[PDB]
Amino acid sequence: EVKVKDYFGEQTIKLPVSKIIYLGSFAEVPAMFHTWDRVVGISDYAFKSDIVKATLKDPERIKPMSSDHAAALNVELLKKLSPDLVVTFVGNPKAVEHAKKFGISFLSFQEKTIAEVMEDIDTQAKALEVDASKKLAKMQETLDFIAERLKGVKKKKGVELFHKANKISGHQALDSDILEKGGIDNFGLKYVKFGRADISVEKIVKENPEIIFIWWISPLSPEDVLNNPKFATIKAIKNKQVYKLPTMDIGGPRAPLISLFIALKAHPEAFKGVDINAIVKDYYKVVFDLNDAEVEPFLW
Ligand code: NI
Ligand code: NI
Ligand code: NI
Repeated sequence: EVKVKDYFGEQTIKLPVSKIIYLGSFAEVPAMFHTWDRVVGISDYAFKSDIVKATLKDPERIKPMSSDHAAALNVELLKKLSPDLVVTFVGNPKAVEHAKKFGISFLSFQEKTIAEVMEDIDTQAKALEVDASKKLAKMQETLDFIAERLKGVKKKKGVELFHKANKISGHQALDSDILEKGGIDNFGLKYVKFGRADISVEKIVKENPEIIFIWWISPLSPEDVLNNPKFATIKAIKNKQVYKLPTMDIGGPRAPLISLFIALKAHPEAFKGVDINAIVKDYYKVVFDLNDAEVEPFLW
């Protein structure tokens, strides 16, 4: 066994771990540690991640799960896959402790900043018995580098859109930490006190964002936003600063590249003497151990 801490407190994990289910988050953790073989179920959203796509050789061996936080597609299917470990994103605290009552261990997470993402990867690295230290150091190195390029640069007024064109992120939202590290002053902070929530369109027009990002799982395309008549007076629409976020799970090892991506779109002048592709290339090589042929489709 190992003792690790999560959302609920100290959990003891009996080693070694054989069968894991990933729910709601952390879908790229098995790519970074090469543990696809121990994974027996995962939220269906994961199949769309391009790093999952490139490192998971036999996708249909793995059962697709809900993806909805939480409650839907739960208890009996769990017992059917017989996992010794369930890694899950705490949507509902009571929906999760009720489940933990059934004989198998849960590592439960509710990460809200990229530093919390890194801590929670390290948690899971202890249970999977891998050394994450070099991979985490690369993550942090990437954040140091962004922060350095944006030192003294004025933050751009912006926002992200989610399931619909008036759903945005505010306080206690991983998406909001990622935008912040990409040099965005997210007006969502001013209207949403937890997570992601709607606001009236009138407010979006009043805040008049200079740039707008779109959650990689949203059904919206940039075109859907640019041609919305309700948005015609917004700087970001006039100037075509509407960007869809890459196919990268926010809760996991590529969260620093999402900030880099946002920093690049928002503050191009801060990165003009910078070899972006060298940085992206070394990130994928260190974090996921891809060789040169494998990295190319991940280059920007
Ligand atoms: Ni989610
Ligand atoms: Ni196939
Ligand atoms: Ni730590």
